[PDB]
Amino acid sequence: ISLGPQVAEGENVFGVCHIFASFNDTFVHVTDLSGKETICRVTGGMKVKADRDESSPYAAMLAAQDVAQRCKELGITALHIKLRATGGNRTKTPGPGAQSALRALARSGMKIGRIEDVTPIPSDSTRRKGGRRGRRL
RNA sequence: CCGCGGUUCUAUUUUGUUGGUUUUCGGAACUGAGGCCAUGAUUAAGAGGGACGGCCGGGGGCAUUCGUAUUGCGCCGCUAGAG
Ligand SMILES: [Mg+2]
Repeated sequence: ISLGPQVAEGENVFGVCHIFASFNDTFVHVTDLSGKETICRVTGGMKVKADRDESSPYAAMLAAQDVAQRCKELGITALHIKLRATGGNRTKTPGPGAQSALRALARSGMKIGRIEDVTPIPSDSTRRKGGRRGRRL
């Protein structure tokens, strides 16, 4: 009770932290083991007011700090990790904010379980956007 | 190839007293059974065709099945951002 479980000191409570780090944003999202219920979702957009640093490591660590204090306030100790890129037909590698957010989560008084990749990997995707001649910059 | 059976006509004769001439008279017409031919087919192209045996291949057509992804929808969660 009191915004927390009745777990003993010897046992730790396990959550699931989806880190959807794409380009131009970074989502850190803590849920239960099934993922049905969500505790807190913080993203770099609500921590930098520049519209350019949404995927910045400076904003990513701040977002991870907020979900860390919220998890500790809710009495959550151990936390699995599910790293996710944009996926689909689009880019399959995680954005810049993934490493800073993960480092912040470890150092801000949290425990780490298993790390897994939940990137959407198609067997063979649809027509990816851009044209056959690519994005001419 | 060689001989033997097997057909139709015809240059000439002088069986010079005319007549009839036998003129099979000479040869050329169609044919059946034989004998002999060492009897008669060059080989099978590092040419080809086809057959035969076990394979082999994202080769083709039809049918069937599977995969996550994308999009949308319907529920539940939490937040003011998302892109
Ligand atoms: Mg250029």
